[PDB]
This record gives sequence, structure tokens and C-alpha cells, in this order.
Amino acid sequence: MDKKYSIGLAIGTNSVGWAVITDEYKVPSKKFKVLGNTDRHSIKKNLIGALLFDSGETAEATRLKRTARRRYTRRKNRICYLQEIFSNEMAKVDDSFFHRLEESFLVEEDKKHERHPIFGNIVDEVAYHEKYPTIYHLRKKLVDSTDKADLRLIYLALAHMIKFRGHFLIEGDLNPDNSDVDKLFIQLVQTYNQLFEENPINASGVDAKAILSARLSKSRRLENLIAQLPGEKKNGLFGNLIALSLGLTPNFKSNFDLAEDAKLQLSKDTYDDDLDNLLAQIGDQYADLFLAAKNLSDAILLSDILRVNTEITKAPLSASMIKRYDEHHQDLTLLKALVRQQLPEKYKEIFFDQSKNGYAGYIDGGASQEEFYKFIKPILEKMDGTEELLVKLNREDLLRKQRTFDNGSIPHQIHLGELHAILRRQEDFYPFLKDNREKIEKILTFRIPYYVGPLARGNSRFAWMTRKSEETITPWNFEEVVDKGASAQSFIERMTNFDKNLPNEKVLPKHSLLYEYFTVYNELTKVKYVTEGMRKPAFLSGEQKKAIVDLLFKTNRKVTVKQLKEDYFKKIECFDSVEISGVEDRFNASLGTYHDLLKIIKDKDFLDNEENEDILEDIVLTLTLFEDREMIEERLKTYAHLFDDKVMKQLKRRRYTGWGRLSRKLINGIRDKQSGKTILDFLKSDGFANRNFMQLIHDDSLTFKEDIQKAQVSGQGDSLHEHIANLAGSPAIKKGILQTVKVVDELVKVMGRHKPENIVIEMARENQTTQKGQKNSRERMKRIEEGIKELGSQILKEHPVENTQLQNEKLYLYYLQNGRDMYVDQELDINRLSDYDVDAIVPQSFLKDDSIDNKVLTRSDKNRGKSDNVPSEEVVKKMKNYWRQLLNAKLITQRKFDNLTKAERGGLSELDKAGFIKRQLVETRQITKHVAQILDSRMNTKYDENDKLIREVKVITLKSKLVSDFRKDFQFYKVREINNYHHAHDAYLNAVVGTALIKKYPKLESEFVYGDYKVYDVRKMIAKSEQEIGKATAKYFFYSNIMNFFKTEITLANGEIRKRPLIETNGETGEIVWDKGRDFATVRKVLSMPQVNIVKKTEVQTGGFSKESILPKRNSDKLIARKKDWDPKKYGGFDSPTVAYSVLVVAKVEKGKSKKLKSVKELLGITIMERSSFEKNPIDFLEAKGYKEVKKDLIIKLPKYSLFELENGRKRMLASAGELQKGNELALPSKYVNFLYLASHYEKLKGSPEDNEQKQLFVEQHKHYLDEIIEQISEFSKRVILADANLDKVLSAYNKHRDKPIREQAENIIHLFTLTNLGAPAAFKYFDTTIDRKRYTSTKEVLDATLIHQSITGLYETRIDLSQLGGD
RNA sequence: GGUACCGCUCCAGUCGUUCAUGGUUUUAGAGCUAGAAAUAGCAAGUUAAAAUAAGGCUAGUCCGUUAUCAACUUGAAAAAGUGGCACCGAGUCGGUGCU
DNA sequence: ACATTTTCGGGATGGTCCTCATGAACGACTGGAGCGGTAAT
DNA sequence: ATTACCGCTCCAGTCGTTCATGAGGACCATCCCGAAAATGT
Ligand SMILES: [Mg+2]
Ligand SMILES: [Mg+2]
Ligand SMILES: [Mg+2]
Repeated sequence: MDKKYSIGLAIGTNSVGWAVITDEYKVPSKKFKVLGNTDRHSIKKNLIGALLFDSGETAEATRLKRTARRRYTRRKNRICYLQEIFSNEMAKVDDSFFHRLEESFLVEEDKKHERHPIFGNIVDEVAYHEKYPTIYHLRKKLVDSTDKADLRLIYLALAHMIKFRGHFLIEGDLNPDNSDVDKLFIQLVQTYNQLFEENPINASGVDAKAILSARLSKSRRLENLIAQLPGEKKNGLFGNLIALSLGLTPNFKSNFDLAEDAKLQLSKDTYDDDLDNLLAQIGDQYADLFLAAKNLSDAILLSDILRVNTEITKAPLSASMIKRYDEHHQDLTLLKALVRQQLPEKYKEIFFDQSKNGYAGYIDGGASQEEFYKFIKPILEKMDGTEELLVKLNREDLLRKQRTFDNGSIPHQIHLGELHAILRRQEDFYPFLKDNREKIEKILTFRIPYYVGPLARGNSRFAWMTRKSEETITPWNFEEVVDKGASAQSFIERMTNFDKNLPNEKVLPKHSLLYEYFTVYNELTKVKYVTEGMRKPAFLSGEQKKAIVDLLFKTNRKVTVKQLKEDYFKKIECFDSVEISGVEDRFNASLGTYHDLLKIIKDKDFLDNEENEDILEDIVLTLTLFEDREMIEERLKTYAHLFDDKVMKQLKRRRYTGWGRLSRKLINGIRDKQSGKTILDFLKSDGFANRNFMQLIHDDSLTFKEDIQKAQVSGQGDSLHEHIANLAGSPAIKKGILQTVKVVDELVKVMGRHKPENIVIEMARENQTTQKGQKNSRERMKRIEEGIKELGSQILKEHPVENTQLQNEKLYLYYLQNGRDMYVDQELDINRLSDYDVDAIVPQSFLKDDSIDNKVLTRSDKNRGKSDNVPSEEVVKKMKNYWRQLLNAKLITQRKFDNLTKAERGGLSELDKAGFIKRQLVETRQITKHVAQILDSRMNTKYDENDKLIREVKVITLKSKLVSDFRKDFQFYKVREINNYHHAHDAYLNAVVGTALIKKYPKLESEFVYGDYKVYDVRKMIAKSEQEIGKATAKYFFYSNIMNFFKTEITLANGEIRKRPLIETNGETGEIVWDKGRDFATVRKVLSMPQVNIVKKTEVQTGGFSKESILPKRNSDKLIARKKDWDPKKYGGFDSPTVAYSVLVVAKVEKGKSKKLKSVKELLGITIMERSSFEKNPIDFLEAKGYKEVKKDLIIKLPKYSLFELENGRKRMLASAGELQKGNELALPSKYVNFLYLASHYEKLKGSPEDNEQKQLFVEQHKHYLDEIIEQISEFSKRVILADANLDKVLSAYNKHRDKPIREQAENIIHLFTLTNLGAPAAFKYFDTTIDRKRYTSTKEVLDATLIHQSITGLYETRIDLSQLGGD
């Protein structure tokens, strides 16, 4: 039947709630038949409920997981690449090479050959370190070599240089020399002075290198050079030439008075090509400055990162490492002698003992630099003869470990320098190197471009390449085995802007000539004209529109009325007296691409010919899509009759970026099957007036409605996956939608297959801020301003600040944190906010908060060092109280603060701390825009109507901004921190409001999403806003819109509270929709109503199998070895083995001295690994695990979050492999929840209206609730742990801390509401007492536990029999 | 009562392609004196190489950090489908009656 | 030949330690706010 | 041929209303209970 009920849902990050409301009854109570045992007659449940689920790894964590797979694969392949080059050659000349490489692993008993790494004999193996203290000395030896080295030490050096290959970040050949840098600074100044004799720049003996070497910002380095070298300004020619060498992108358009942009950069191979175009126009005499600037940048890079001069060695990189390496042993020997003489007593302790981060732990362990320096620093300060040792601490030159990240970030080019020498020196000793050098230099330089990508032998979705035959895919003989044109085309067809009306096609480039013609013809259509014979204004015809485009738009970019009157009408149409109307003095439309083409080609033969426009569109499409300049050449070859050799060489520079929103097919590729005309044909000439482009597509007058029916009306298939394959990358939103559509689909089916009137859905994010804009940013300012006014200042009253200044995050971070960082407490300033770096609190991590409160403005992040130990402990000690002052002024959040105290308490959500100090944040919830569309797509899959457009199922998305007044009316305090049954009541209220809104049409409407400010009437009494505080509208007064439409209460009066009468008309037919004598009482009755239908989702664990590390520290049976036959005691197994689910089977395992069979059912964990054969054949699996004698009907599978109910009155849940989870819902009176929230609230706040007056008096008169709460808790311990254990400590603490602040105790009490959750046995700090951490191994009372299998939808429940359990 | 398609700009989030290092595991790594011996002290310390998700298609110079995955019936199998209401009440969800 | 004392072994339990992440060159999307376009009956 | 049925304002710019909402497992130290053997009667 048509309409009987409505449903509502509330979608969170890791939970979905729902509720069903029906006109015929007020009690959401319904029965189901018990499956299996039938322990209860017919179990009833509440229709209001919620589903809990695990959210998984979000955005940047998913990013890191795919990156991590490709990450080591690259390093592994590079090691394998050079191995394939030399291994076979070494095996051919040395028979003993092969066996040593193969027998390098495993125990003696399985080993067939001795290791002998370098020489081939134990006697000679330990002769190496006598001349070579490190790999870097062998590198110097081979680079400066005059003699022959063994192929094992040659491969040893070459293998180091491909494992330690270095980064190919910047394109082009950089100068590997540091011989005479000083000269380059003098020659640039003198060359400028010779070319510009009007105002010479004076060097004045200034050392420019000293300014650049110092750790200053790029802006400050430029400024200091301009201040010390007089003759030119920071924004002048010389300043922009310095900026280029600083690695910036200057634009010399304003410098050479150019009509077009002239940006230069040193990061691209085409820079030399751009200089050829530039010098062709400004002349040869300016070449020296740009070539010297390029070479100086190369010289400065090596000077800064190596700090070693050339010619004393041809290996300055290896030499740079050696100097410090030797100094480490000399400084350590010195300090060791000083400690022996001054501190005999602590001599063993200082060097041997890991616990304080000493020398032994530092060398053999992973001890932090800052902790190591911290320990030895006051020791060196107290000791005599340590002056030089104290300097090395500040320089960071004291005992730095050779292998560390800071010594790893080396570029590919300086590595090629030394490698070219390693190969060249040995060419007259090994002739094989002369032939292999070509292949070696290529793989050392090699990098995969976008248009080639994956070179996979097999067939798969992401295999873009077409392979010719079974040979190779290596760059060697590349064109003979694969075609980069085929991979470039398949790459572009998959990755580019796509047409949203054509699923398999793509849009035109933004430089399309057709795209530009479309806008010009629209403006020409608006034009009316008057002539010498024509009496009244008439519109332009198609031939006249074409004539104006052919004449005026092809001779000047923009057209004006004078041009039409003096040129077009007098020349083409031959009228002296004419007039143009419909437009002003000029048009908005213009041709941009057309005149750009004339300037580059400089001809007219490619213009007016009918076929040439299609030729130019194909060429611009190619120029936008492909950087590959040989692909551009091949496009130009088919049209070579229009393009000579010079223009084709000039075009080889760069891409025409950006696309339009329409493809060509729609515009002039689809013809009307009755008139024969395209949309472009109708645009040029048709009937009176026009409509919007999408309106003309939908228009019933054209035959394009058929194309809509064949494409759009068809829709997606039966499978849900196909409908949720769009919207959101978040696994939290994805799973929320996945379960939401399933719940809605099932609710409509089980409700007698009747259709709901409304489906009301909410979906939100962890919004930490408003977005950029004066409708958003302007309010973010208030969060800063309150902190400023709390601290105190006269600045805000003395001088007003314009609202357009503070619009972005970087300007907000400065005033939120003040002029100081949050890690080392060093100075920040306004002029340095775009010059200093910004960090994330938890980058590339499991969960990420929505925007500005997840980030922090810092000075340098090098202190992070991939560790969880803040090196600025002493800073945290004073800043912790400062950070609490910031939370009190609401400048930083509770989660932001707690991430800096993690070591003391771990995790556990405290997110809505704002609730007692200020909650002000109106959320947009942009995700909700397409949620209804995905559901609507499945729900209204029916076409039994003659284009009636009548929907049967209406899905409505709701904003939570309307719920606030309903929380007040029904006295709801719903912070999830004190209630994990949160979504159940939200979804109910959502169904109430969304249904309420449609029963009588709204009195005050607003525009789509944006709404309020867009359309409103001018009122002077809201104009005082902008002048005083800034723009404001109904977004602030949204509560008054609710009062206008419903008239529920009067908010203009304090004291006695009176509201709208109990029995009032609410429907469009004059009927009563909601009744306060029945409905209102029922809503508040549901709040405390027993047995709400809430469950943790049933599944089994898939994905995330293990972490890429080995833990030989573990040795239990659950450890999965890295290789099957390798001993876990030596070579270990993989970090964190993942169990998909468990199976309950009677054991065949023998116990004790008599070897008795365990004839009782036991838990066997099924791993994601072993599952792969278990599901296919469980018999062989069970026999291998010790469960040999078993029958099919005796095997019971236990999925993830399986439930148990004990006959002794307890409820429990299964984790994964057999571990015990808490379970059991919380039955507790509502009088405790309201008290604790309000008790903290009314600490420093006083009441006034009737309700607030009684709430304050309630907390003040009734302080006995804390004593009743510990009494209720002592009765829940008995249902979980049995013994009270630590509640004697908690009761003692509750009697002890009665003289402590009400708020500060209520701030952490939220951790005791874990009783509502089915897991989370949390440990936390209360006030001065920190509670013990416990976990549940298993249930002793096995035979009393009944196995429960429930549906994910929360409907039917299966109870499994106890007669099969056994026991002997 | 009674609108549709968007231009220009700035900022943010979602992210993708590409490349490198280190943490860490493992093997080779020639010592002296006292004491039955456990055990202790001193001489003495300078390095290199290999490797890092089970498992497997298309059996790889390749892919893999995932969802439905409970009872029940039909289907070789892939795959698909069914889940009662009137009527009263609410401290660990019960009852009258029909189906 | 049987019961008690005796030592060694297993399970339930809690305390402490363990954890593969960094980012710029090059390049694109949705999406919102403020400056706006164009109007009929 | 028209633009809120309702938001009609204060000796002054004020803080505040609601929400997305919680790391556990392995190894080692330890106490209590149970089985087979040696000894006494
Ligand atoms: Mg919500
Ligand atoms: Mg950072
Ligand atoms: Mg909610």
C-alpha cells in the first residue's frame, strides 16, 4: 500500500542509527521468532536502533599503504637490475662466485659452501679494514685510482651506488664542480654593470656566499643581498636574477616591458629552449647573465651540501663523509680520556647502560640524537677541557651515525660523477666495462614518465602498455617491444577531465575554438539592430552572426558598437545610418586562442578554409593532452602542408593546460532525427529566443530526449557496489553509505512491503573550522579575538582591522598560537608566515581531523626524526599550562592538546570538551548533497508511468542545525562521550522533523545549500552589522526561523517559560499532526525505554594481513614465519598475524602423562592465510591442526564479534582468535547523566529562566548522585569481572577528592561511560589517581555460555545448542 | 506566490603519478690472565654483503593491506529469494488472541 | 594394598614493552565565498 | 501585474546554544589446584 510510515537515519563516522515512525501506533515494539534452540518464546525488540562498525584506515593512511608497496619494490628492483648486469659475468670468470651468493643464508647443516664475502679466503677477508675504514674510502680509492681492483670490490662499490642511488628530483645536467665559485658572483655584478652603465651595482667587498650560507628565509636572503649590494631593489632585474638562483620562479614580463608572461625556472630541460626564444628577441649580449646564473645555482648546491673543494680528490661526496667520520673517533677518544681522569666512578655507567640513552645504546641501538646530546651536555659543561666538545653539539658534528636519514637524501647527479670515474678508471683493466658503460649510465639516470608508466608482462586494469612480442620491456630496444604512443593514449583516455553526460567520453580543451565560438554566438543572439530602411529593432540572423565573427572577431579580440557601426554595417551590409541595441558599448565575449595562433604561426592560410577549424581543434586537443613533443610532431606531420620546419621546431615547448565542461559530440556530433540540425546549427540560426544549454537538452521539442533515455534513464545494475562506486574516498563515509542503503532497502521490505512517506538522513564530518570566505573565515576570527580579549590588549580599540586581511589558515595560526611555535618555543612573525613551514600533528596516519585544528605552524620539522619522543621536554613543562590557557580561551582544542600528552594517557575520545567551555560551529555538511542521490537511484527503480515524473520514494537529507531546539524541548543531553547509544535517538528525531516539514509547506524558504544571504530584503536595522562586527544574516538567527514556522516558544522573555498549547493545528488540511498530550510524553519515554536495538556489526576480518617487519622476539604457535622452513628463533616471522574468524570444533589433542584426548569443543583461529584452503577443503586443515575426527554437523563457525549469553545472567562477545570482549548493554537511570553534565556547566555560570534556575538548584541541592553512581558501578563489576577489585581504590579516591573542582573531575568522568560500549575496557587519569589497565583472556564458565548469531540489520537471532560441547 | 545554467577569483580538502634513504633482521668477524669450576678483571674494539605480507592468475624483470561472507531454500557453479499483525505494558523485554 | 605428603606441571591473571614513515616536481578534481550575469507576468 | 500570514530591534556588542566521538597482544612472574610415586600401617 501507498503510505503508512516514515523512517530516519543518522550516519556517523563508525555507526549508523535508524528509527521507524508510524501514524497508527506510538510504541515501536515488535516480536521475532527465535531460531535454533528457542530459549525464549518470541523475543521482542525496539524498532529504534543502531549499528556499530570499524572505520578503518582513512585518506593519508590508504595513500601510504599503496605507496609502501611500490616503495620497497623500486629499491628491490634497482638492486636486482645491477645484479643481473654483473652477476653472470662474475660467475663466468670466477667459478667460486655463484656458491657464495646462494649459500649466504641458513644454518651449517643445510649450508653447502663457506661465505668468503670479498676475497675467497678467511685469511685475506679481514685484511680489508686495515686500509678501508668505510665504503667511502674505497669510493675515493676507485675514483682516484691508478691501478686494478678485484671485480668483487668493483661490484661492491657499484652496488652501494645503486642501492644508495640517490634522488632524480630536478631535470637537466648539473655541473659537478666546486673549483672556483667566488668568481661567478663577481662576474654577474660586472656583466650587469657593463650591460647597464646607467646605474652600476657596487660589490663593496661584500661576501654574498656568507649571506646565502646562513640559515635565513628566501625573502631574507634576497633582502640582505639587496641591502649589502647597493644599486638595485628586491623587485628589480638584479633581485629577480638572484631569486632565480634561490630556486624561485621570477616573471621578467615587467622587467623587459613585455605584453606576455615571461616566467623562468631551472627545474626543466626546456629552460635552454626558452633561453633560445628569449635571446633571439633581446640579443646575444644578454646570454652571459642567464647562463652564469644557471651554473652558479649548480655551484651553490654542491657548496652547501658537500662543503668540500674539488681537485684535491675527484670524489668530494665520499670525502665529505670521511672527514667527519675520522673526527668522531678523535673527539670520543678525547672525551674518554677526560672521563677516566675526572669521573672514574661513573665511567662504566656513561658508556654502558642503555636506559639514559648512553654510548653503547646509541651505537648498537636506535637512540635519539637530542636525547644523546641532552645526557652528555651538562656533563661536558661541568668538566674541564671540553670547550671544543661543547661547540660540536651546536654544530651537530659530535658522533653522528653514518647510517641515518639526514645522510641519505643525496641527489642522483653527484652519485653519477663518482660512478663515471669508477667505470672510466677500470676501462684499461676490464674491457667489459667499455661495452657495459652505456647500459649502466642509462639505468643510473632512468626515470619513468606519466605517458609510459607500468611495463607489466601480464594483463590487468592498470597495464596501459601494448606489448608486441615475448621479449623485454626495458628501455633497451623499447620501441621494438612496446609502443609509448599506445600507453600515452590509454593513459590519457583513463586520466583526464571527462564528460558527465557521456560516461565513456571526454570534454574539449579550454582553448577550443568551438568553445570560444559558442560564447560569441550567445552574445550575438542577444543583439538587435536598426538600419536605414528597418523601422524597429530586429535580431541578428545566422549569416550576419557568421559575418561579424569573420570580420570583427577575427581582426580584434573584442567587439564594440563603434566597430559594428563604422566597419560591419557600412562595408558588408552598406548602411550609413544604423543602431545596435540589447547590449552596452562593448561585448563580454571574445576570441583568445585565435589571436595567440596568429602571433605564434604568423600566417593566414590556416584560417578561413572550411576544413581548417577542425584541423586546429585536433591540434589544440593534442597540445593540451600530451607533453610528449614527439607525439605533437606526429600530429603536425599529417597537416605538414600548413606548418614549415621553423614553426614545428618553435611549437616544441609545452602544453596548453585546462579543459571545458562539454565534449564536441553533444554540440555538433549529434543531429536531430527530424530536422537534421545539431545544437551548434540551432545556435547559428533558429526561431525566437533561447534557453540554457542543459534546458535545451531536456526540452521536449528536440529529439535528444531519446539519447537521455538510452544513457541516463537506464542507470546502474542490481548490485549495490555499482551504485556506491561514486562519492567519497573516506572508508568511514563509504561503509556508512554501504550499511545505510542496506538498512533502508530492508526496512521497506520488512514493513509489510509498504512504502515510506519520507526517508530522512543526516551525515556529518569531524569539522574543526569554517572554510575560507567571509561567510566562514570571518567567524573563525571570533575564536582568535576571544583569546586576544582574554589575554588583554588595547590594539582592538585603538585601530580597527579590515575583515579581508585574515581570510586564510596561515594568518589564523599566528594569532591562535601567538608569535611562537608549539615544539621549541621560538619566535614567529607576520612577515614570516608564508616564509616558514606548516606541519600536521599526525601526518600519514590512521585518522585525520577535518582541517585547521589538525595543523600547526612550526620553524623546522627535522626534530620529528620518525619517533614518538618530543625532544623539547623542558618546553612542554611550561607550555602545558599555556596550552590549557589556550583551551580555556578556546584557541586550541582538547584533542589537539591531548596529542601532546599521549605518553601519559594514550588514546580514548574526548572530542566535545567544547560542551563546557563554548560550542559555536555551524556545519555545512557538503557530503549530504549526493547521499540522497545514491539511495534515490536504487529506491525509485520503476518505470510504469507515462513520463508522469511521480516519485514513490522520497529521500530527504536533514541538517543538524535544526535539532538544537528539539534537544531543549525534550531535555536531551546527547554528547556521545557519555552515551554510545547516540544515533538511535538522533535517527528518531530526524524522522520526526523531516516528516513535520512536509505536512504543511514552510513559511520561510531559502536557496539551494548556500541559502540565506543570496536573496533577502534590504533592512537598515541589520545594516549596523557590517560596520561594527562584519556581515551577518539568518545563519546566526536560524533559531528564530524555527520559531516563525512552528511558534513553539517565546525566546524574548526570561523567568517563567510558556509554550504553544498541547492541542494545535499543524497540517495543510487543518489537522493535528503532533500531539503534546501523547507524542511529547512518548518521545521522552523512549529516551529511558528498556532494550534499544543496538549491535556491533557481524563480519570476518579481511585485508591488512601483516606489517612489513620481523619479530623474532615472539616464539608462540601464532607466529607466521617469513619463510616456511626457516627457524623463527633466528629469522622470525611477520609482525601482527591477522585471524579472519574462528571455528568451534571438538579437539583430538592429547593432554598430560596418560595422553588423554580433549573430547570437548575448542576455539581454532582461521587466519586470512590458511582460510584460502580451509573454505575449499576443511577436512585436511582440521586434521593438520589436531581436530582429525569431526563430522560436518559438529562444525560451528564463529565470525568477528560473535555474541554469547550466559545462563548465569551475563553477556559476552568474541574478538577474533578466541579473545574475550566485554559485551552486555547498560541499564542505568537517566537522573545520573543529566546531573554530571550540568554540574560542570554551572561551576562558573549562573541561571535566569525557569528551567536554568531549577537546573542550577538541582545540582546544588542534590550532590548525593556521585555516591549513588559508585554504588551502581559496584553492581556492574559483578556482571563482567565478578570481583570489584579496583572499585575500592575508586571509592577511596571519591572520598579523598571531594574538595577538588567539580568541572576538572567531570572532564575525565566520561571514561566510566564505557559501560554502554560492547568493548573499550579503558584506563585513564581521573584527578591525582590513574586507573590500572586490564584485558579479558577467556570465560571459565564455558558450559553456561550460549552462542548467538544475529543479523547485521538487527532483526532475527539464532541460538546454537549446548549438547555438542562435550567435556571429560 | 513564481527561475535555470553558471562566469571570474581565492582558499581548503580529497589525492594520484615518480624517485630515495634509514630503522630492523641475518652471516662472515684469528684475545689474555687468575680459579678444578661457576666467576671476575685487563690488554682490546677501526668492517662488508644479502633481505623484508601468506599465496597465486595470465604461473610473473607480475599482482595482492577488500566487501557481502547468520539461520533457510533453490542452483553442478557463478548466482538469486523469503523474514505477520491487532493489542497492553516497560530495571537486564513479557502477555492475551488469531495466523 | 590404600591414604596422605610430596614435587612438578598447567591455567587464570596482571605488569611492562612492542609497533614502516618522509615529500617535492608535476597535475587535477568539488565546493564555497565575494566580486558578479540575465529575466517574466 | 506582484514581492514575509511569520524576524514589529537595544543607554549596545554581549557569551552562549548542537555535533563527528575510546590501541591490544606477547612474554615473564606469580598463586592455586591436580596426578603419580614413596612411605607408614
Ligand atoms: Mg549527525
Ligand atoms: Mg612537517
Ligand atoms: Mg548522531
